[PDB]
Amino acid sequence: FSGVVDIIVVRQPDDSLKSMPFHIRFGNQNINIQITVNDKKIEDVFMLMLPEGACYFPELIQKKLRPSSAILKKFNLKNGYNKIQFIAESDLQGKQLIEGKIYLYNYDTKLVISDVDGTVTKSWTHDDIAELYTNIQKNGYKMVYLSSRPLYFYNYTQGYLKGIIQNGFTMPDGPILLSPDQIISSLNREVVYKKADEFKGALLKDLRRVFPEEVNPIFAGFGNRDTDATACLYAGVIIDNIFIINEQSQVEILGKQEKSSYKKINEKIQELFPRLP
Ligand SMILES: [Mg+2]
Repeated sequence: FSGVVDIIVVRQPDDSLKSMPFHIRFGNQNINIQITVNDKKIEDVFMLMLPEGACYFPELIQKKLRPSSAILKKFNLKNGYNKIQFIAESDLQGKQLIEGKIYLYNYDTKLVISDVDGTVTKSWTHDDIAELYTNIQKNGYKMVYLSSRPLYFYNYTQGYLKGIIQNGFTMPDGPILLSPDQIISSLNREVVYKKADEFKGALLKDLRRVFPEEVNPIFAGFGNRDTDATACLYAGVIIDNIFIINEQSQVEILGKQEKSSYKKINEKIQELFPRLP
């Protein structure tokens, strides 16, 4: 794998910045990486590389997947999509450059979660999903996709999402997350295990904990197995706002205990997903 897993950054109420782990990979003390954010070079900030390609911010030394507020403020990020590039510099190999996405959310931002395998793809796309997510994002929510696929296919799944077209409605753009069992290096290897096998929940509670706990960021989730429902309950999502789709393609509104469909849900869009202030 050679790329960036999408980076999410949240501005806290006191205008500080907190972030999820950075997952940068190239595929060794000589090499030092530099960062370009929105075509601007970020001064005085660099990352280092471990033997297995895992990259980190060396912080005085602790090797950190999550940079501090001071590092992230230098990024000069803007709300929404931001383009960030990582340039591997070495005497032996010159410049090797990779590109990725970094997202800046406000602390009062509300997120909606989607699984891809079985939820966006038939157990091959479900027929009304793009209109549903477009209408959800239009009301002021943010779509956040979630994947448990191997790291090798990370760029394919994200590219697959953009090419999806359904009656002129395209999926709204948002970061794609990975269960930590897919992202394993010696830096994060020991923590991924205190998290047992509940990887999907651990990632969502981790994403929830990037926000202040005086607020509930994760509004609702979309899934296709019991694990998707379990994860959203654990992450601060009510059973009312949890929808799992079966192989026969019926969206089960879990809290209301009725079967529905993406087109039906889209019909009652405002009552299920109210327009935010
Ligand atoms: Mg699934």
